[PDB]
Amino acid sequence: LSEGEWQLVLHVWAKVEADVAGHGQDILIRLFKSHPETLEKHDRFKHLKTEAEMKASEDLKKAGVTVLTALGAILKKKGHHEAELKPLAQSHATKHKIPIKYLEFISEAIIHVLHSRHPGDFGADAQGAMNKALELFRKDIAAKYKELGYQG
Ligand code: HEM
Repeated sequence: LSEGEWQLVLHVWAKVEADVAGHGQDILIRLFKSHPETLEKHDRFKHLKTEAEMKASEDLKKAGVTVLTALGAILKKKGHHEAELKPLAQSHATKHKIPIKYLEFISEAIIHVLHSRHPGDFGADAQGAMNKALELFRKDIAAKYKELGYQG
């Protein structure tokens, strides 16, 4: 990414940072409604059925913050994220077993929610820059997954 692309990424991300939990809820609900098989990975809250139930769930709201806190720290490294990716790849490859396809689904949900909430900060410029940043994340985590023996 260019420096200007990174800045577009971080500018919209500052919006997310004003209310991380609410953004996390909207992203995870989007992911689970669009790709329900992904919900199966979350043993604590895989029984949830309705949008209202998902919004009321403390565990889901915690999970959304967990994701976005880690992702935000990754984005802020502007591609220099090997040290932050290392523990994430370790758990997601060997413990949780999250295939790349699911990381594509959550990337799609992130993009969907940013476009829905912050369209003035998410025009084609910013969309394209966030797409690149999330693609780079997936490329690099996929290489780490393979290093660890997981072809997911
Ligand atoms: C942007 C992508 C993601 C980030 C940054 C992220 C980050 C995190 C972090 C920081 C944790 C806690 C520490 C750890 O266990 O590594 C975690 C746990 C977990 N993640 Fe992710 N994650 C991502 C995507 C996904 C997806 C798409 C799924 C499932 C479809 C998933 C499933 C899980 C599960 C099952 C746990 C264990 C939670 C528990 O049972 O307490 N993650 N993730």
